[PDB]
Amino acid sequence: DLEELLQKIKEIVLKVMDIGDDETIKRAQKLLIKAELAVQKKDLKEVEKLLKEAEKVYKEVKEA
Ligand SMILES: N[C@]12C[C@H]3C[C@H](C[C@H](C3)C1)C2
Ligand SMILES: N[C@]12C[C@H]3C[C@H](C[C@H](C3)C1)C2
Repeated sequence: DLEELLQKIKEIVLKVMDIGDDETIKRAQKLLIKAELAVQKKDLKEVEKLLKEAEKVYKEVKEA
């Protein structure tokens, strides 16, 4: 499930790169790198948190 959550994070980062401004893109790219590190550490709770964070960042762009 670590890897699958990382996939969902990557999918959202792609959507942010498609519609977000460059500051939001940098925020999402840092989130992705953090998520890769958390996967490597097998820190499932952190990967779950970063997915919620990505969902929120994206929702806010999409709804602005
Ligand atoms: N302006 C930027 C373009 C691209 C995405 C992001 C980080 C780097 C590379 C600089 C913003
Ligand atoms: N692995 C990366 C994919 C993409 C380009 C670069 C910076 C970010 C976004 C993480 C390497």
